[PDB]
Amino acid sequence: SVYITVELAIAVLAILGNVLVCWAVWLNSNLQNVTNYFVVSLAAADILVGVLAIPFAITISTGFCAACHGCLFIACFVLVLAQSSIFSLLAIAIDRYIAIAIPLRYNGLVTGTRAAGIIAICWVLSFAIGLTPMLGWNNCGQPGCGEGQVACLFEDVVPMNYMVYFNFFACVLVPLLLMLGVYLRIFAAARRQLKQMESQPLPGERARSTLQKEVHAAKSAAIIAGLFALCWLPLHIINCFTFFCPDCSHAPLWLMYLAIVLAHTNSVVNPFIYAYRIREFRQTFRKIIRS
Ligand SMILES: CCCn1c(=O)c2[nH]c(-c3ccc(OCC(=O)NCCN)cc3)nc2n(CCC)c1=O
Repeated sequence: SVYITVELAIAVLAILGNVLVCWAVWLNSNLQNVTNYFVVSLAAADILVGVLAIPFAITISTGFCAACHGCLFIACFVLVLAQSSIFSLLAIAIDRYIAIAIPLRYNGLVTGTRAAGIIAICWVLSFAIGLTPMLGWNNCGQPGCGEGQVACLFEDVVPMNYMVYFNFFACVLVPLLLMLGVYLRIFAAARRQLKQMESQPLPGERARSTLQKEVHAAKSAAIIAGLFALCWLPLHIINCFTFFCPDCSHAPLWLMYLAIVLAHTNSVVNPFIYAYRIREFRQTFRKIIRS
C-alpha cells in the first residue's frame, strides 16, 4: 500500500499546485497575457491528473470488470491529459519564439482570442487522438468477469503498436523534436539580437532589458517543456523495449510503476517551476496564502 500512498500524495500536490496557479491568473491581471492562456490549459490538464488520471491509474493497476467503452476511457484518459500538455507546451514554445523573433507582429498575431481558439482545438484533437483506441484500435477480447464485461487490464485492453508508433513517436517524440527545434531558433536568434544591439550608436537598454525578459520567459518555458520529456521518456522507452524487442526481459513491475509515478509527477513540477523562475508568480502566491 506504499505505491497507493505515493500516488495519493502526488494527487494532492497536483491539485493544490495547479489550482493555485489557476487562481493567481484570475486575481493578478498582470499574468493574464496571451502567453499564460496556454499555461492555464496546462494547469487544468495537470489538475485532472490528480483528479481523474491518478484515481484511474490506481484502479486499473489492480484491474476491474467493465465494458470496453468504460474500460478504455479509464485506460486512455491519461493519454488525453498527456496529449493536451503537448499542445500547450508546444504553443508556449512557438509563442515565446514569436515574441523574440517578431515582437511587433506579436501583439497582432498572438491574441487573447486566437489563444482560446487554438486551446479548444488542441483539446478536441487530444480526445480524438488520446481516445483512438476507443475508436477501434484496441485488444478487447484478443486471444472471470463474464460476458459483457472485460478484464480491464491495460496491457491486455490497450495495444502496444498504438502506444509506440502512433502515440509515442508521432504524438510525443515528433512534437518534442519540433519544440526542441524551436528553442534552437529562439536562443540562436536571441543572442543575435544582443549582437546587433552591440553595434548601436545609442544605449537603448530598454530593448535589451525587454529582450532579456523575453528570453528569461522563453527559457522558463524551455525548462517546463524539458521536464515533460524527462518525465515521460522513461515510460515510453520501457514500452519501446517490450515492443521492438519481445526477447528483451519485459520490464519488471517494481520498475514499471516507477516510470508511471514519474509521469504523474510531471503534473506537479509546473506550479513549483513558476514560483521559482517567475518572480511575479511567487509574490502573487505569497499574498494569497497569507491573506
Ligand atoms: C506509453 C505507456 C503505455 N502504458 C503502459 O505501458 C502502462 N503500463 C501500466 C501499468 C500499470 C500498473 C502496473 O503494475 C501495478 C502493480 O502491480 N504495482 C505494484 C507496485 N508495488 C504495471 C503496468 N499502465 C500503463 N499505461 C496507462 C494505462 C491507464 C500506459 O498508457
